[PDB]
Amino acid sequence: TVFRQENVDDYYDTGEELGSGKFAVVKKCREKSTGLQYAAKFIKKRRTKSSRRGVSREDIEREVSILKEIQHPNVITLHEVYENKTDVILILELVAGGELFDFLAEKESLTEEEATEFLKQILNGVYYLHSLQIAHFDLKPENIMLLDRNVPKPRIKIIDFGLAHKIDFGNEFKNIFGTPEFVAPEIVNYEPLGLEADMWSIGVITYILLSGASPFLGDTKQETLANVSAVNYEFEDEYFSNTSALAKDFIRRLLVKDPKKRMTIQDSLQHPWIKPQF
Repeated sequence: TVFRQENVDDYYDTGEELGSGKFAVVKKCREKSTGLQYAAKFIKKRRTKSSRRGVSREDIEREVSILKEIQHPNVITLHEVYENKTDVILILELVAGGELFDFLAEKESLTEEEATEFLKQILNGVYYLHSLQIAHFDLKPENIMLLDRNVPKPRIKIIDFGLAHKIDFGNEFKNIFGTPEFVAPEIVNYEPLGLEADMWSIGVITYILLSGASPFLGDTKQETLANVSAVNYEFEDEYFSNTSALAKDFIRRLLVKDPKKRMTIQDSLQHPWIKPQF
């Protein structure tokens, strides 16, 4: 698929830097014709077929097609796509309240109500994605953004579809590996992956929301991954003593090694706590 090859600077003005990783940088921007503001994600292209630097065209096209399919209040919205020799530039919905990661760092520990208020929005967004057989594969606090961080109950959107895949055969067996603290045992063990991997990541995020602590984190990436594969976590009394037993039940049913026995997204919405790298 070919994207718009006009110079993005003829149509947008860029400003503050919003985010960035290994091969992408995100800048706030404003569309000249409308005055509307967006987030421009500049993704570095591969320079040669066999290179390891940059993102492959196949990977870029897959993220773009996924983004084009989705429209839901709890997921980011793609506006348009440009490209040049060096980058593909995705013009995305601007989510200006920052990462849930930074919100959690800056603020005092969360109440169980504040935690579920964020969690319910994540579950609604993942329910939408899983309904379309889209596995995100990289759910974590850095990939959840707030619309406005100063309201008591901030609204959120899931972002960064760079590892997302359509799962039309129940599972995918590709080069797919996210951030060690959040990946499921099947990712760690290089086994076929499905929607279940997202549900594990949800359990990890829930544990962090309630406690401020990461359940599998070790002193090195290998220790984290070893802990994930062995399901080596526990609910520390110091962190969980006033957390309800039903909250712990929820996490327990997600942090399950066998993907077949793990709660699905529909199970998670019916659960009594909720129901109304080298």
